[PDB]
Amino acid sequence: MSKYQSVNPYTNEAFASYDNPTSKQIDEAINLAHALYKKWRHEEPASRAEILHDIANALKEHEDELAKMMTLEMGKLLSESKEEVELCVSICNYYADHGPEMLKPTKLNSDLGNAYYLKQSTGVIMACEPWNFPLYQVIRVFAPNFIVGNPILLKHAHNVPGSAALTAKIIKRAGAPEGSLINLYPSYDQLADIIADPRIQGVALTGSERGGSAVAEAAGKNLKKSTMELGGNDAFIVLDDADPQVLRNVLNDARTYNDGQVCTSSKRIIVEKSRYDEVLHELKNVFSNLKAGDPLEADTTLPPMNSEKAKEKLEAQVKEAIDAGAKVFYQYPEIDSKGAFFRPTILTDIAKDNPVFDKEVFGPIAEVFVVEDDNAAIQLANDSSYGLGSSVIGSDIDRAKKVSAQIETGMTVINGRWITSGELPFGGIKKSGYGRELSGLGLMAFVNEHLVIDVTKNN
Amino acid sequence: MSKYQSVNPYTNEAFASYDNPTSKQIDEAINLAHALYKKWRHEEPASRAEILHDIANALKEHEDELAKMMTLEMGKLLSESKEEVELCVSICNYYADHGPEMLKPTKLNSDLGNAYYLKQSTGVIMACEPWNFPLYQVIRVFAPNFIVGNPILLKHAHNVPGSAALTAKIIKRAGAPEGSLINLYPSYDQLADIIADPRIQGVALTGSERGGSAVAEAAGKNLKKSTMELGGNDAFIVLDDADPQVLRNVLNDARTYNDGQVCTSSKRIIVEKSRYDEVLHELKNVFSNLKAGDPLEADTTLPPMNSEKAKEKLEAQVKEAIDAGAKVFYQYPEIDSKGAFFRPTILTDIAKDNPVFDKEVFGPIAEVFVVEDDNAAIQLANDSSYGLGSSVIGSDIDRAKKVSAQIETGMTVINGRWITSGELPFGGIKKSGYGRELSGLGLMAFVNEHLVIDVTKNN
Repeated sequence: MSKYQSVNPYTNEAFASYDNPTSKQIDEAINLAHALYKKWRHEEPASRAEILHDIANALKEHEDELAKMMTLEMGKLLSESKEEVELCVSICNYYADHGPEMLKPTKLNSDLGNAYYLKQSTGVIMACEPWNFPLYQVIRVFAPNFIVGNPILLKHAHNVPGSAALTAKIIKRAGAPEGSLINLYPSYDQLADIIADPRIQGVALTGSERGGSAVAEAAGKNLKKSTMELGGNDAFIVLDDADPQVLRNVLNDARTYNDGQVCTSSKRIIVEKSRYDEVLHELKNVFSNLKAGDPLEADTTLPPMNSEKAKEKLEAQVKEAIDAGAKVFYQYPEIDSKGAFFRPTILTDIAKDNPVFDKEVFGPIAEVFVVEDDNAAIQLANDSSYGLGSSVIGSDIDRAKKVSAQIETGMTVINGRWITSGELPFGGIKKSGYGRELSGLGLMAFVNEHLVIDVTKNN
Repeated sequence: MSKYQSVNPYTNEAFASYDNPTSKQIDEAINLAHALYKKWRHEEPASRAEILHDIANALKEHEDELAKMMTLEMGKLLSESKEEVELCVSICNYYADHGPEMLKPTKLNSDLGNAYYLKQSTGVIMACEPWNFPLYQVIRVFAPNFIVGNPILLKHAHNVPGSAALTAKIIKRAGAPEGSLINLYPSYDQLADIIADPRIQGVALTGSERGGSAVAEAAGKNLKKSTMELGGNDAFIVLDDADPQVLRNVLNDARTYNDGQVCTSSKRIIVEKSRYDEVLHELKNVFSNLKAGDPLEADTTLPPMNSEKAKEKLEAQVKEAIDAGAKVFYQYPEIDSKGAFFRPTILTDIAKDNPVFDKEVFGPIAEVFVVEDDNAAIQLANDSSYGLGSSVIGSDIDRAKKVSAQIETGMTVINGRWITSGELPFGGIKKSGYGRELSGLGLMAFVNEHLVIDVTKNN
């Protein structure tokens, strides 16, 4: 029945299962959230800023508990889980400190009358999030919308129900009124019904193309505004003038952070010929020195994939890639464990007709391509159905900026791998989705820009 | 087969029919538009500003021809058709003069590195427009996107194929490269297929809830960003301190402009008790003095509805409303004509349980409600599934601004009826849709805010 279950990927053992709610429980949740939305309409955003700061403090206070729950449910290295909490504390403080200020009415220049638009709330938002960054994905949507005054109903990934519940509890106890963030374990059908309720006025999703399509289709059918933060197959472009040290530092985790289970992981490493062998050698150095083990242990640098099912899907993708012509430049040694460990692998010679060429590969799989010049790098970078993030490594900044501009993608980091922060917009184009989260753009995602114009003079 | 046909609502006679394109013609159009999108990526927005100004001039040059075609296809008073052309000339000049400037890169304040985001094009946009403002609906989307560099494929309403073709021709001949705006007569199935093509990266629609749902559902399924400009059932709030003269001037066309076939028509006139009888009297004065006739003739002030089918649907809505309890305070005399004329009517006593209470009525039908005070006005105004525009008539501006803020809608005009201009955002909430057209917001609808951050310092 319910697919919501906590299964430790390191021991491959389940430790908790959760049921789908009843129709009554769902209605009660929507009722509470909608009631809160109405109440918030009469309370300034600044009035919630203090509470958001307290939430930031509560997250810090529960950092080790939150990190452990994450690591237990989806295998992330504890160190990375803690970094995620720190990032979330920062995001909460960011919106607590800058949100209300960015919601002040905006004056419009018009000779038609005295005009301006207010930035108002819209209603309850149905947030659907993935298992890869269980806290950050939630906070990315919660923080700004809490300030705006949009209550959130959360449907988290089926495999992080414990982290989802814990997050919601901490936030409520920190001071967020009941209804601010309600965690629910709905079936796909229940989710569809919730989206069809008139009290729901926004749909935000981060996840897979498959899940995205279904949810976005439902939002559309019901004419609800939506934001889609999907996967990516980011081009990591290494120019011939890349600084050897910068390149080395970045390759340390450009593809292996969170075991490569990152939408902005540097999946397609595009190297200009003179640096091809150099990049391959460095990747092999990085990969070969990883250490598999309990993600809760400090010496572990290679965690298991989030689930045995995820490991198996990856094995299938890689096999299909190899059977189509991809070559194995390197593969980590066999790992003796009942855990969902996948061996870091470096693939080369992936042709345009290879099934994996335009497919997002979630896992520790470096995909290296060799190109002749800048134009070829850009052409290959854009020969993609995706467009989330990207990177350009080169010492000549002017050159790097010029190349960056030509990449059809939502974000580009010069001399660094993926990055995220409260002040920076996050989002993509094409199959990677639409809309932006974080920064002022994400803050306005579900805001009603209410135009008010006094035209008394002309009537 | 094809539903695309020109039928004069005044004579109720068809004068032209158009076929759906072949698969080959559709592919050729998408190919041309996509090719143009790629070429434009290397040409600054300013390079298209001159052409947009020339387009503005061409529209002015063809004003009488364009106005006549509109009036012949959907019955609008020629004077209103000309006003629409003037509005479009203004919008084109607006984006030609302010578009490129609003597309300059935006610097972001971050200690993480030197950050900024570019405002880039995204691709071909599938624009679906309605018959009520045949030129304005097209220009509203074309102007800003032309500057941005997003080619447009247009699917106009089945009943304005001649106006659609003429508009596209004038724009091309004015200087817009082939592919900038291609008019097509696709069937619903062909439309769905176009939306599923990877070269299409945005879907913009203005029209009905029915059409919107289907198109928005398809956009979602295909994960394409979309904007929905749907109907409204705007609250026209008359406060007890409304200036008698302002009120009179505004009621002259608050409900009868374009025969009430306006999404922002003042459909729900909510009057505080002390001014109830006054408003009813004025509406009767306005309605009774209208003159039915050929919309091409200067003395005609009451045009026919856009189609016989539209007239019949309205008769059915009104009958249902009356059979449920709505009362006829006034009804224009019978009109002897084979044309699609509907008699202006004033309805009162529409209860919450009346089928028409929360239904958009396109036509010359004033719906008057009486309320006790400001709170009751706001409560009734928000007791709606819609939220496009609104109006608040009152001499005390501070009071009017306070009431305006409490209305759950996208725009509110103080002491005036609906308004639109290049610098003003147009859009709603709830069933009225999402996203905004015109102003800087509409300009960014299908823009890729491409974040670029140089983090060399930290690596």
